[PDB]
Amino acid sequence: GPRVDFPRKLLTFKEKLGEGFGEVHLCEVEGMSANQPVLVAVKMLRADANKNARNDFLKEIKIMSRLKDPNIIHLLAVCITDDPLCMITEYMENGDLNQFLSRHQPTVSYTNLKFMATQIASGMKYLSSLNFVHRDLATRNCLVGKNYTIKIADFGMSRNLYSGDYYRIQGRAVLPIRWMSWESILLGKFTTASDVWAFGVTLWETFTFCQEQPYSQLSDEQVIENTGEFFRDQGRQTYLPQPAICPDSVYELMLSCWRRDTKNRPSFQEIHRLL
Ligand SMILES: Cc1ccc(CNC(=O)Nc2cccc(F)c2)cc1NC(=O)c1cnc2ccccn12
Repeated sequence: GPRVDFPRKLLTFKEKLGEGFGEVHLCEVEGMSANQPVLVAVKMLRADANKNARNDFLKEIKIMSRLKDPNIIHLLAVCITDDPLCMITEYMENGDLNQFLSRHQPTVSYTNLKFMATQIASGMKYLSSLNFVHRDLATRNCLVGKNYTIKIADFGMSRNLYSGDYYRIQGRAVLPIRWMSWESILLGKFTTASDVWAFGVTLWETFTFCQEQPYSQLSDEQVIENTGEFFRDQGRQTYLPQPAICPDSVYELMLSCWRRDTKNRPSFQEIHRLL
């Protein structure tokens, strides 16, 4: 797994990339590579730190220290000897996919648009195989590297830019209802098939360039109202429309993700093989 206790003084601050638990910094790993040294993302937990919050961070490492895929974020090192506890990952110079695509209609061709979703299906193909369930697959949870390289991460609700993407249902628990299957927002049934339904919405997002929020005309209460219509299956449900620059075949793939029955949905192996 990750390098246990990397020397902290080997990390040179460049800039903080978020403050959601402590804050995330861009750092230069100083000393002995080729031309440019390795730049990393360092997530350091707050000083105050309550036992449960301290435990939450170590639970994040427990989950993150099992992932090893070219399309999954990578946990390089962990500074765990003395406080603050840190978790070190690689750096995706082009930020998140939602922010990246929003700036394009710059231009990314169909081949390269298809290439980003294939890597997402590839990275998702991995998670399934470890019996892991992402629960929140969206372009905001996708990081962009060099030459359209996509890595899947999990940021939670914390990124305040994406607050109107999560619906508070009980206490501090929030839901990405526009990406979730009916059995996910009715029965709380989380499966690879639920992640597949998120993949169809993540592909829709991609093919729309993150310019339109999923279910634009519907509200946070109209979206949960729509889940029941997917279940009732009486032709009173609304699906995402076919994007303008999306082949008939890609929207057909999109549809199979949103099919009512869990078993009737494609696997990530099927999805990756089509893509
Ligand atoms: C440093 C760091 C630590 C913990 C995370 C959060 N992630 C996850 O937990 N993932 C994950 C978990 C389970 C399944 C899965 F599939 C994934 C992330 C980061 N790193 C960044 O935040 C970062 C990296 N490059 C950039 C560029 C711009 C902005 C931020 N970063």
